[PDB]
Amino acid sequence: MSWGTELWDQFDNLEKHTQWGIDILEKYIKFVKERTEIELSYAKQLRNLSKKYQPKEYKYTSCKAFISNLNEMNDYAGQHEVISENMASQIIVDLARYVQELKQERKSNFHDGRKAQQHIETCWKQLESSKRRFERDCKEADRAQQYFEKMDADINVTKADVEKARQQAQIRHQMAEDSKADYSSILQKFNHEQHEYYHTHIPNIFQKIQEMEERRIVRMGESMKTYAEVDRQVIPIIGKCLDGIVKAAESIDQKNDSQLVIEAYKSGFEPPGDIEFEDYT
Amino acid sequence: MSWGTELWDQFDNLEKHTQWGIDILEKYIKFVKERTEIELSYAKQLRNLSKKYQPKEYKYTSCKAFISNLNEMNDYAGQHEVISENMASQIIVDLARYVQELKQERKSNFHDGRKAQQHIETCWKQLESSKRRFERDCKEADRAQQYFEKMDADINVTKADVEKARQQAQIRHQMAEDSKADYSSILQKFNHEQHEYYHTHIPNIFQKIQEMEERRIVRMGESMKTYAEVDRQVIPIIGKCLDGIVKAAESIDQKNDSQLVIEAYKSGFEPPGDIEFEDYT
Repeated sequence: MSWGTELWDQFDNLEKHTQWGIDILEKYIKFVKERTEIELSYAKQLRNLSKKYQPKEYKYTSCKAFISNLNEMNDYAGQHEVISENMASQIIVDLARYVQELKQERKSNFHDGRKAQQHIETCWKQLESSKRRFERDCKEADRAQQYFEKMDADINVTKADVEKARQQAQIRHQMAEDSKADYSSILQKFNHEQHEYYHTHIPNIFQKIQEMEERRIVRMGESMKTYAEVDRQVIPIIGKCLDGIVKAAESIDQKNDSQLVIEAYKSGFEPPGDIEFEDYT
Repeated sequence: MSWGTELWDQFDNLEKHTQWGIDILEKYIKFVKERTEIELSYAKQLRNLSKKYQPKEYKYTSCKAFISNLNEMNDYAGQHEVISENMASQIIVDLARYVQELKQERKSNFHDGRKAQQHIETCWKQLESSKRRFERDCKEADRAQQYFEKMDADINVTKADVEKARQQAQIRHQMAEDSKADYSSILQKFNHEQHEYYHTHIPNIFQKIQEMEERRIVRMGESMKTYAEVDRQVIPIIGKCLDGIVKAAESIDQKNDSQLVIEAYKSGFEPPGDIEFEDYT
């Protein structure tokens, strides 16, 4: 089972199918394109968020933990964004490049197809024209023969008149014969050229088209798996961010914070004791 | 080291510090609030993307894999969104609720503080007024005494005049004595009330404030770790989505796809053979 054999007469449909093929890959490329844009956007948003709440006090573990949340988020955003501007974006580039050569490769392959038809159709025109010639030359010969037969049967015509008629019949006859050989020769060429068409040129060309399409299919799949491996790299960095966060929260210390508050305001003064009795007597 | 002892005279600063405390928690709540909004947004975007490229042909593995990419993305988006509208959103609710009681608990605790000062300051006014009385009554007695001493030394004054002066001196004297006892009694109450203030009321109240603040600190931390555990749940679902995708890509089959194309267009027709020779002779 090959398109060059089983689909020998499916030029127009294969042309349509292959275009369709390019269309969905084109559409697939848009999909990942928009997805990447959404990720890049998401990242800018997290980064901007972390900046928005950063300080425009710091001694307290409560705040330090907050600054770590922010910093950790900032790094995650940046880490995430880098993966997108570098790897995600590269896959798209290669895919766009690929689609460009596919289109050419496609235009090319069908051209060879279009050309091999143009050629075979030209040998036919030749063969048809050669056959019409043989045809008419034969109608000419038959006609001339009948005339001679007529003259030859006519008792009231001369041998001179008969002769001219015999000469005319035989010349027409020879021409028919020359025309038969030309047609016979051309029918032979056509039959060879036709066989070459169906059992060589169409097969060769349609196989290139088939191989072409199967690669197109495989490429799309490979790009899908590749892109997923890229997407699968956020897990290691997401994990790292969240771990960083947990640790920040776990370093909070309400007790030391209260100790800082004492060192921040302790005045060194002692509460007043009992008041003295002033005896004015 | 306790604020009720080391910071006995740090009312205004503790009031400021504790407000600050509520302010950063308020700010922390906004942070997670905005973050959640960004996640919910991200999810809607992925979901909308998957819908945008879904079919408005299906037999080919190339397309099936595409539909799986889309479906897998749709599910991830939904799975992700649910975690956000349910868990992420709940943490915020509890935190908002918490901040509301904190504010009350704070207003309350300082009221007890404000009230214990108002009271001690009232016992002082009393003690001061009682002391001024004793003071003036003594200036009265001294004055009366001197007059009597004068009269008593005056050779040209009568015993009647002297007597009235002795009576006046002794009555003033007794009053001074009554005033001394009232002042003495009140100075005692004040000294007790004052001691109660510095070594009971301020301590009790400031400890509640301290305990209050340390809980505020711990709560913020717990909410941070909790929120991270929620964020850490995307990894299991991200992993599942990407795995689903990889499998889709791996199920592509360019060979069967070419077989389908043959079953789609095979016409059952066979290429033409050699053309017959038409001998018109």
